[PDB]
Parts: sequence; C-alpha cells; structure tokens
Amino acid sequence: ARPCIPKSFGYSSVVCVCNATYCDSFDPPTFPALGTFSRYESTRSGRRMELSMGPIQANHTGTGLLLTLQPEQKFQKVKGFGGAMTDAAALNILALSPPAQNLLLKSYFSEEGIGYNIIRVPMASCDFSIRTYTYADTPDDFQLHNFSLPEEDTKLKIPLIHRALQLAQRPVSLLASPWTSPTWLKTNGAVNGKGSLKGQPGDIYHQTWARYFVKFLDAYAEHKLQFWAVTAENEPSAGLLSGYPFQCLGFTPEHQRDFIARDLGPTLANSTHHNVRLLMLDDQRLLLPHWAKVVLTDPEAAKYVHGIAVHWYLDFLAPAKATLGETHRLFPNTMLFASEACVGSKFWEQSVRLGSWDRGMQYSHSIITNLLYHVVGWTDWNLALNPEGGPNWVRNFVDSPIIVDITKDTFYKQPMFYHLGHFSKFIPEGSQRVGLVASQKNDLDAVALMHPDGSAVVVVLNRSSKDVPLTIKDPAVGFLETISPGYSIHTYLWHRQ
Ligand SMILES: *[C@H]1O[C@H](CO)[C@@H](O)[C@H](O)[C@H]1NC(C)=O
Repeated sequence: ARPCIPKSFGYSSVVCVCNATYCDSFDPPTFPALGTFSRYESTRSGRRMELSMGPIQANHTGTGLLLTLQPEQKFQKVKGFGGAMTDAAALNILALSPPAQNLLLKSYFSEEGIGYNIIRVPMASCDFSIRTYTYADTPDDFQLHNFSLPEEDTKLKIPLIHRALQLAQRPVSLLASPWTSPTWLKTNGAVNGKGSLKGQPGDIYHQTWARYFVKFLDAYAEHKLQFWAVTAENEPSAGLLSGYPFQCLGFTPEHQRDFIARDLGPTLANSTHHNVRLLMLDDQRLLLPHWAKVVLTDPEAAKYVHGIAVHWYLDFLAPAKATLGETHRLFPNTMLFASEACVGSKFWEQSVRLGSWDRGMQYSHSIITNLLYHVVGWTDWNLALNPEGGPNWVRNFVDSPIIVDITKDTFYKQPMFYHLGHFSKFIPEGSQRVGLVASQKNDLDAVALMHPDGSAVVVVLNRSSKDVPLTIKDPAVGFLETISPGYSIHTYLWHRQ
C-alpha cells in the first residue's frame, strides 16, 4: 500500500498526485472477525480512504444519534459503478507514459483501486471529442455498407477498454449511448441543433438507425467486446432545443416510444445481440415520471425496455421523491439507472477545481440520494480530463475525478474520485440495499447495503462542519461506537456472522 501524496491548488482540500512511478493504492481486502468492523475514512482536512478498525460491542455507550441496521427491509440490488470512456478521456489517458497509464487504470478498475465495474461508451462522437463524426458519414447508405469504426475506437477507446477489463477486479459491464446519427438521417442534416430523425417510426430512416446499433455492436463484437446495454439516445430532449451546440438527436417521449416498439426493439431482438438490455430516457430526471408514462404504458414498447436511465447534474437542484420516487411507484419493475452524473458548471465557477471537497460531497450525497430512491447503478461522465476541463470541441463546463497534466506525465485524483470510491469499492454488483433507521433527526447522509456474501456496508456522509457522535447497530452483532467528523465521508464494513 502507498499513501496519498497531497497537493493543494488553492481550494478547500487537496488532490492526490500520481506519476509514472507512483500512485496511492490499497492492499488486498482482508475482512475482520465477528465483533470487529473496518472503517475507511476521507476528510476535507486531507485523509483519503484511510483504513482503521474497531470493536462492535453488545454495550451502547453512545447517547446521541443511532442508526440501526434492518437487514430484513430489502430493496433494489446494485448493478455497479463506473465512468465514461469518451474520446477526451482516452486522449488524456493515452497522453501519459505507459507506466502512468496503468497506475491510472488500476486506480479505477483494480482491487488496488476502487473497483469500477461499469464503463459507458459513446457511439461515435459527442461534445467530448476533438472532431464531429459518426460511424457512417457517407450519404444515402441505408444498408450501412460503409459503416466503420474510426481511429478513436480502434486505437483509443477499445484498447483502453481491454486494458481495463484485464486489470478489472470484477466483471465489467459495458453501456453504449449514441449522441447523433449520420446527418443524412436527420431532419436538419446537422450533427447538432434542433433535429430529429426523418420520417416516422417504421420507414427506411428509422430502420437504418436501428440497424446502426447492430452495426456498432457487431464492430465491437469483432473486437471481442460485448455490451450489457444501450440507451435509446443520449439526452433526447436536448435535440428538441433550437440551436443545441452538442451533437444530438431529438426525440419527443412519443417518438422514443414508437421508435423502441417499431424499430430499435424488434431490430435488436432479431439480432445476435438480443440479450443486450435497452435503457430509455437517459436524460434529466425532471422528465420523469412523464417520459416513463408515455413509453412504458405501451406494451409494444415496454416489452423492450429493461430500465430507465437518468442524468441530472449536482450544481443544480431537483426533487428525487417526485421524480425517481414516483417513477418507481408507477413502474416498480423497471430499474432506474444513473447513466451520467457530472458537475462543475456554475457560471461563476472554474470548470476544473483541483481539490474541491464541495464537488466531492456533491457526488457522495447524490449517490446516496439515488440509492435511497431505488437507483441500481451509477455512471460518472468523463473518466479523465485535462486541467482546462477538456478536450471538448464546444466548451468546457464540467470537472472529472482524474485530471491529467500531459506536460508533466502526472495525473491528479480529485476528492470526487474517493467519494465515488467510498461506494464503488465496497458495493460489488449483486449487493442489496437494506433498511437503516435513524433514531432522530440529524445532519448526516447515510445508506446501508448487504454484500452478496451477507456482510454489511454502511456509508456515512457528513456535509456539516460539526463533528457528529454516532452509534451504529446491527441487531445480530452489537453497537459500533464512532464519530462522523465534520466534512467527512466514512464507509463501514463488518461481518454479521
Ligand atoms: C512522483 O512520484 C513520487 C511521489 O512524489 C516522487 O518521489 C517522484 O520523484 C515523482 N516522479 C518523478 C520521476 O518525478
């Protein structure tokens, strides 16, 4: 194990420096006997996922807040955690020396890292690319004979994905999402701007688009990479806003409904990739529960939809109860998955804030809220960016857990990285969220889950400045006496047998 090498850039906290020959890492996991718990702590004051151990006694010496585990109250099962392998992220990673590259990849997917098991893959270009393009830019090739993968996939994205799964501690699932389709298939013949597919669901246009997903999946299959799921379109509501800058393809909720039912679903279901999951929406949760009602209430469409994917930033504000909550109630069997979660856009804030503890807290808090509202998985945006928040052919407006400084063969791990880690590293796929009852009103954000092996995992986030005394109870083991320091994030682990 190697500790974090702190560096400050004038913000609330520090970043962990990593170069070609050094990067903070964890030792293989070793779970303690019954009556003992493990604590991983990170604090704005510097500490980064530091490990410590303590006892779980049958005696309760705490007189403050009490969180009781209710393993019997069971909810959703976790799919996993990850990030997007965009053109930008791959260019930044591939800009470091090979040795540095592996330390970065291990940071994310290795047991020595935080164990990512999900990777979102853009289908062709998006705003985080250094050039506009699709897999079939040659006009009027409805049978997609010239469909092919550019250097971005074959030289950048794909090789990095392979290297990721190799280092991968756990099985990694791949999620694919399109931004725009060839311009000749669109009403406005542009990669961006207000424009949807031409004609209506069912014609040669929509059929050509549907085929495109299959062509993508084949091309990747040819490269020994199979996907777990695909989104019907990235942020489809954006393609309805006149003059949208990023590559898009607008779909009204009705249009997505007819498209899934008429073209995408049938075409996918009739291909050798029929086992690939189809996720709808993949947009801001403010569009729920409406978008859900329009699509899922149509059997011809619903039968093809495995789950609803949501985005929603952090700098802004949204009500989870009215959005994720209501949607689960109306459709309890359609999983909710977070396909994109970024932050750092406030018009007054710098795009990339090296060491910002606030942005980290926004991730852990947002992940906790999602978990409390049935979400089964999390997919961060760009896996890595430069200090300017790029490259982005349109404009930099978001941060990233890892920032690469190309000119010094070094990369920085932001508070964001560890906050994500507090979850992704200790919540393997298959884990199931369970009850965690607070004895009284408090200022902490907590969530409990049960590993597939039965052990317990509890994350406690303290966004306040004051230290909060806390007692955690597992009816089967006893009481865990601890303290949640102001501006900290904890993750407890313990055997229940
Ligand atoms: C960065 O890695 C360690 C950590 O600070 C440092 O000692 C080393 O000199 C740096 N790498 C190089 C070769 O500059």
